[PDB]
Amino acid sequence: DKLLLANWGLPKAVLEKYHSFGVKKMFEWQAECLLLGQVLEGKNLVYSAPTSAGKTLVAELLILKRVLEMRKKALFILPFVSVAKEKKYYLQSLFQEVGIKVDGYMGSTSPSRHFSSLDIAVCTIERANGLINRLIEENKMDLLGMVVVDELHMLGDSHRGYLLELLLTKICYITRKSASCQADSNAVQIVGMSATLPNLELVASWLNAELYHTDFRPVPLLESVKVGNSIYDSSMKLVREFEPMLQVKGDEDHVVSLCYETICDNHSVLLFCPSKKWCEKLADIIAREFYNLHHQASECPPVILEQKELLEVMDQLRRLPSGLDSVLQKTVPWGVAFHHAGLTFEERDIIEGAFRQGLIRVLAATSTLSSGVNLPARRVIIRTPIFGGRPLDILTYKQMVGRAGRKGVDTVGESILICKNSEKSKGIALLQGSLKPVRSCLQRGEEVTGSMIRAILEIIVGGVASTSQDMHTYAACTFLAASMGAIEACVMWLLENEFIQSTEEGKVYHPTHLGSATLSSSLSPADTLDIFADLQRAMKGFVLENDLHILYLVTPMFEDWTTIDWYRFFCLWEKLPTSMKRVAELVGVEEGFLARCVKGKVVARTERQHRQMAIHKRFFTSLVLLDLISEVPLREINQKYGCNRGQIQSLQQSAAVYAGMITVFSNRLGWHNMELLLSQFQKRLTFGIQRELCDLVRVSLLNAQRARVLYASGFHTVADLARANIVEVEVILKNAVPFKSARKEAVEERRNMRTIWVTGRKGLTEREAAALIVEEARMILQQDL
Ligand SMILES: Nc1ncnc2c1ncn2[C@@H]1O[C@H](COP(=O)(O)OP(=O)(O)NP(=O)(O)O)[C@@H](O)[C@H]1O
Ligand SMILES: [K+]
Ligand SMILES: [Mg+2]
Repeated sequence: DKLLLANWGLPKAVLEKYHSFGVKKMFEWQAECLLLGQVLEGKNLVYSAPTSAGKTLVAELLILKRVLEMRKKALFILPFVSVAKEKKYYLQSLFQEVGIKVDGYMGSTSPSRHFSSLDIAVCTIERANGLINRLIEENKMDLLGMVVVDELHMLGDSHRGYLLELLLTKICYITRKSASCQADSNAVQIVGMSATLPNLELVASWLNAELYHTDFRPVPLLESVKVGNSIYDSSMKLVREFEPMLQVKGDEDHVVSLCYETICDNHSVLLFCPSKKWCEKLADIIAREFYNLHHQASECPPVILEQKELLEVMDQLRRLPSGLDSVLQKTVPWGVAFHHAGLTFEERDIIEGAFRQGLIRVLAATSTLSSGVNLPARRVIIRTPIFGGRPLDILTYKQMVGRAGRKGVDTVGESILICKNSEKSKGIALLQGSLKPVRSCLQRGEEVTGSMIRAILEIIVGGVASTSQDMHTYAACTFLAASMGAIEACVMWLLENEFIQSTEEGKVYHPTHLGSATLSSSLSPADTLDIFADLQRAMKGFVLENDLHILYLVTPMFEDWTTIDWYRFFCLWEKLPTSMKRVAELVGVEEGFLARCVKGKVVARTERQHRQMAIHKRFFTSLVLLDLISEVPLREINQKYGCNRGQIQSLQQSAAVYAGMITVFSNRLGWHNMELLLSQFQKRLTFGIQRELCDLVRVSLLNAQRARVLYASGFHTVADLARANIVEVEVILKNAVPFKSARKEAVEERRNMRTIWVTGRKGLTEREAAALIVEEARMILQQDL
């Protein structure tokens, strides 16, 4: 009818891309969300819908609208780097045919093309907030046409979610300062979306946006809870008396039986488990039982139509900086796998693709995946309502059970929450539970608050708020004031700590050098005080014989990245060379405190002055980072310190970004000598390499491992690599592969095996990759001239 996608004036290049797989007609709620109101005119919109209902199409049609009609640039903001990268490639594939340049601002990644020569920028929260501030410093704010926010419910409380408010308030503040222009239409449109929030109307009013809400969902979700053999619904009514056709020993809350039942019916199952260790243990059991039950009585997958793709998955894992996991090597041949934060992001990209293609039918995951990328399944099983020793959060629950039901595939989506008689009441609480109202995170015996101090600093230093009148005008645009002193307290704080200047033109506020430095560094004003002192302390007495002391200055300690074994730490302390003990003493690492940690598990940290704990945690971390840029194997670092490869990769990408911040901060203060030393560690922390490999790693396909083996074989630079014979590069790459046996038959059937993974990847052969490396090296060599 009228909701036919071809009747919406869709460009042919995009219309076919939509018709490429499904997407011929729209939903009832999608048509009402666009037409009703002035949404297509330029009015802001805040809409909510259940997961897997088609929230993406609404935004896509609006973005494609403004970009092509108004010829302005769009901003897409996503919570995590993984979902941001996924969204980039998904939007690129649709719009590359219409000459629409789409790049991304994610974590440490930087766009090759300037923002001025783009159309759609995909960002995380941190990078988006920074880009906005960049446009303010350059006054090129007129470029921005609209901002799209995914998961608008992260506005309440998160590690970086509060920045979403400061970002939006900043947009609402600038457009209000332009409302006093008295002219004589569209400006900057804000499209926000989330899950069903109780105070969603409050959010739409704050942004002066039209509201929309629906409960529509193409596949019905059957939320249930299992106690023993019986399965009940949300009203405690029995919906199924489960009886295992076959039975095995073990814990067995019919967990294997439920999964086996699902696979036999040609479906797939997601199994959520509390700890990282349970996922691997359970994935091993299920795969083992799947072998016994099928034949009625760590190898290769059976010869089927999917044998090649199963082998490619196992081979791609092997040729990764992580190698092929021992448990995965056993389970994956039988469509079983696990998924947690312990794996590297590259391993998880493989498994999700495997599960999405049907190669993996059973996936035992953690709560990390529930908030990650889009990955649906027929049945979702939650092993227990007790996660991490604490009862499961309501938001986590709705994110898990929301992945039950594949649109266009399954008739229903089933959700089972396994409980006992004791925790029976807590399970029902989750099924009937609903999301809590979104807090402002700028709430006030705390007249001053971090989020506010940062918010006030950004508008003054940026030069969009000078007087005292501008400050309270900004206070009106906040989400905190939307629900209907503290502002004045934050301004004085910025004055007391040399962040801002006051010139009595009565009462006008200007940025200091320390102010302008903090803004350019994307640093929090609360953290900047200790960082500024730490740097001044380091410049009074600095160790240069090793790279440890420099690394300490760029070692992040705002969050715990692992659980440190203190006994292990003290063992490394004694074996620690004298040159590195000097750095420890010079920082604050006292041997006495290390002894009181191993002897007694007293965390203390109740006193604020107990940043003494953070110091030892920070020095422990710098040691890990030291070995990391010394090209020490991940397995050695794992055994030496007691942390998995997942925690390490999350740390280095965090330290790579942080290292860049401290470098900028030092540059804006005129500290050249300090800047000079730090400016080489951002690149080394990223790839985990030494100075020699810095030139090789410019090539996209070359990481730490591939760069070293090519260096040790005669290829030291890109220039040397452009002259390279392709088949020689291929051979050197083949030598870098990790095998359990001391490897490094003739199989000429593996000449087409795609065993090398990339980002936004087609499977690459070891030959094709080598030719790409030499081809890219030549293109770079020419751009170097
Ligand atoms: N208008 C539509 N027409 C046909 N199929 C659609 C439409 N919208 C979504 N889909 C299907 O849903 C799939 C993707 O899931 P989607 O509906 O986009 O979930 P979402 O709500 O946008 N994301 P999220 O809830 O955050 O996980 C698409 O690939 C389609 O198969
Ligand atoms: K690279
Ligand atoms: Mg969405």
